[PDB]
Amino acid sequence: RPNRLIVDEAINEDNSVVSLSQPKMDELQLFRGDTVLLKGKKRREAVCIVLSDDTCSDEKIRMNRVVRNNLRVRLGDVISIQPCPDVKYGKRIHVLPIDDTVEGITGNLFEVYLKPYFLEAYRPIRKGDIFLVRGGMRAVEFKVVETDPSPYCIVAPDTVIHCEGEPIKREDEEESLNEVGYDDIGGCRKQLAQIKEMVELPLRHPALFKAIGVKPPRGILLYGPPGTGKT
Amino acid sequence: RPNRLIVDEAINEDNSVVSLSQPKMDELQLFRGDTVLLKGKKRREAVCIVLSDDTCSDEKIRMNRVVRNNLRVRLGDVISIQPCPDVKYGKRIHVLPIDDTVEGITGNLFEVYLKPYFLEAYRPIRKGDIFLVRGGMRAVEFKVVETDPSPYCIVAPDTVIHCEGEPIKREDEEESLNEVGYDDIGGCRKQLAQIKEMVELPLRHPALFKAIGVKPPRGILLYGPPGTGKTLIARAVANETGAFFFLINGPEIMSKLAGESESNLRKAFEEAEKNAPAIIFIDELDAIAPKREKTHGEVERRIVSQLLTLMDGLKQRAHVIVMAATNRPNSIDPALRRFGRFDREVDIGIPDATGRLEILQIHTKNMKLADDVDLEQVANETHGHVGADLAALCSEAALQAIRKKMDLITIDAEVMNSLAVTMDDFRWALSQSNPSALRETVVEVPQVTWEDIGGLEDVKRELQELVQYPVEHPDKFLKFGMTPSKGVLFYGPPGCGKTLLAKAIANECQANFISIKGPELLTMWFGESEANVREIFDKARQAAPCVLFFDELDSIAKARGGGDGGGAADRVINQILTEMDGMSTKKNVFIIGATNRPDIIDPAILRPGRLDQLIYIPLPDEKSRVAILKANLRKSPVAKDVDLEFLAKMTNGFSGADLTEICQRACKLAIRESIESEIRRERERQTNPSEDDPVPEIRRDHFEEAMRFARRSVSDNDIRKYEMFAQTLQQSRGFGSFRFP
Repeated sequence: RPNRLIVDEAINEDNSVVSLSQPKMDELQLFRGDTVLLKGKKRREAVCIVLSDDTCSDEKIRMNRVVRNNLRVRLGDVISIQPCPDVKYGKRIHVLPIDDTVEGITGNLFEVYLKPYFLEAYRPIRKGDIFLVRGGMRAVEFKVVETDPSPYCIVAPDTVIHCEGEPIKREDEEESLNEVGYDDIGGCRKQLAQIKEMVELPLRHPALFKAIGVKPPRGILLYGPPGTGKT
Repeated sequence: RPNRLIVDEAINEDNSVVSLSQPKMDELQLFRGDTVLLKGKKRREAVCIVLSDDTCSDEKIRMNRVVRNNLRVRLGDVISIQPCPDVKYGKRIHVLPIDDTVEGITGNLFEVYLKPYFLEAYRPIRKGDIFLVRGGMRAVEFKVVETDPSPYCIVAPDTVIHCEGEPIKREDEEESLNEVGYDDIGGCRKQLAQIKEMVELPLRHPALFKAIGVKPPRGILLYGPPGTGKTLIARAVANETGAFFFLINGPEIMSKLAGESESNLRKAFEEAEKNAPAIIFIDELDAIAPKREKTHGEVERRIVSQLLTLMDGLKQRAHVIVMAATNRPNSIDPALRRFGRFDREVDIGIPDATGRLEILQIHTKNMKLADDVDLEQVANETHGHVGADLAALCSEAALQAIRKKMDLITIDAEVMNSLAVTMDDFRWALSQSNPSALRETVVEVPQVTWEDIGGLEDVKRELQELVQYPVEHPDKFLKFGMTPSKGVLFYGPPGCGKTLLAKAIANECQANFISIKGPELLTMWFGESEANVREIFDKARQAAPCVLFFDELDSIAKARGGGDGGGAADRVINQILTEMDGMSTKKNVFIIGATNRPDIIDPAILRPGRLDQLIYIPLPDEKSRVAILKANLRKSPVAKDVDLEFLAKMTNGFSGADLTEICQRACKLAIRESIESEIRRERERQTNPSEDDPVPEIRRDHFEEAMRFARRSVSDNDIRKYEMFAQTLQQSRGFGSFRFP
């Protein structure tokens, strides 16, 4: 099924843009825009803007950690990619910051964070999604609790944003974006790739490794001067 | 009784083939491929196919582990063999897999496992037989529930197999095929044979040993670098002899509280006593009983003393053999190497190319491999691998193949059987593999042969008389009053094949070859670690018959000035002399020294009882040069139009190193031309997107160009010096006119 694409790390840092390989969007009938509704592994649907890049493999879809989290998928998982041209310019979207990422923050969060975000770019939004905004040398994750053309919309320049205190407690299923990820690591791309090749198959497919008769790696020894982020 | 035959290890891995010796094959009118019935130890009959081989001994029958298991017999047991021409081509066969061998696999086993089996080959089948099928890199054993012409049947290609799933839980008295055996061990054929001859008789015939009353081997120390499967060797020996196997892990014992370690050791020895005959394997003995200086604590010394006490009390214990593993003999307390303790010693060491090939076959046995794979090449390239390194390499190749296959896809056995590892995967693993024994001393029979040098017939004769005759005809040396010469000294221009000659003589005698290069002697000299010389000889003695080669004995003399004002004596060469004097001629350890500066060699080494013979290895002659060129180009594709004889004739005065340089330069030119032409072709395709190898072989032009860089590293002055040395040695031989009256 062409709609099935394997998740992979993203190059572009936009938390609403997914990238595909050149022989794919045409095959899937998509363009540099063409908001697409990807399907998650927990009945989670995320609408994001499509893009392209040469380095991306034919069967790989590059997505950032935010989309991965709100889709409840991890690297190497397979997601359904299907065009979503039936997108409406929602007028009022009610969002809410998560309490865990706003402690000690005061001021108009919308102006501080949601204003530079959701502006100068027709970002797609899906109800119940979590989107991260980096500003003021902080990172705040906002949960979209309601959109007027439910469950998905596009934030137009005239679109209205709603929020009134009452920070929402993160649910158990959601994983904090501050949790470490491959995007939080730099300077060891080669070594990180080596470790990934070592451990992904044993960890991502434990039942296969138990049923199969190959020897998994047991002890990996990362060395180097302290402060290189081995932990 | 002719029917009685002694079970023996099999060379062909087929569950329905048993090999017989030619005389006994004809004695019992056993025809090739004829069905034969074997009677087990406990009324366990099995039908197999007779094969013929020369290596098989008359009174022994070569049989694999599957047949042995369904016969309930072990190596060295006696079974009755009878021809069974009265075979029936049974149609309906009911078989069922054992659960523990299919724990994880899914899909129709028959379509993926039993379909290749029983196909294109008539496999005799008997009810109750458990037979192993190796596929999908997972070996699965099936138990024959029943057959139509019970109990004996043949699975003809038109037969029918009925399977109802429901894997059978294995019952008692049936040892699992995954249990280690001699077929699961590779790279230690000599050491495994030594351990077998050590322990089989005490273990297989405990009463015959206690009643008879001789000293059994109570302590065996298998030392060698980690990863050589020493625990595997011990477990296989225990399983094949039927002896109870108790494993003591050094770290596990030392991980317990004080008192708990002593209790655990005592309980292990008591359990071994209870289940005698038994083997107690102490893995990582150095963990328990390191050198007395490395055991600071008092509890550690108490544990070592407790182990010594248990080893000494073994005498009261009956038919209990204790095996221990260590990296080196010096890693453990010397008190453990006394008599009544780990006095027997075996050196597993690094596997050789043949050993590495055996290991690769063992590990790549269930693996489905592509046709392009040649494990011989991998074994050749896997220098410095110990066997755990080879297992890791095979696993890495399998994992890379799994990645390359499943990237586009509780497992499909059909997929795994379809999955195949290619030489590309193995070469990638080789690149990504880090051998654990790269700097371990190499002790192996060299693959060099006299043809690689193809010259110096007199030198061949001298080397034969000095190495081959002592080991091949000890009776002749005893008959006359001659003691074999301890060693010889090669001297001559650099790169003239002294190492080649030493390796060739070692190969001819099938003796181990140890090379001690000049950098090693200089490392001992600079570090003042001349004591290591002992180890070297200890290695050679452990590998006798062995050729101990010192590539540059004059390296230290050169390092001090061809001088520094002192005498020719130095610490390292002094230790070499000391070890040579303390070398028993009964051991067939032959010392060969090589030098380009015979003048500066310490005279003490050129004495009777030492490297007394001096052999001049001159620059290769025309025939030797042709042989050297052929040997260098053996691995290279060379166009037939090149006349290596003409090249040898025109390259007079060249050392073997010079000819190797010419050949390598020709290969360089050929490779450069190949790469340039490939770049040209791909560029032409890019510009003209609208094939054959331009240079499949090294042509004449390549050699002609390489000869323009040809060098003569040995000047006529150096040849003059060496010839003057030889003439000085030969002119003193002025008593040839002597004749009796």
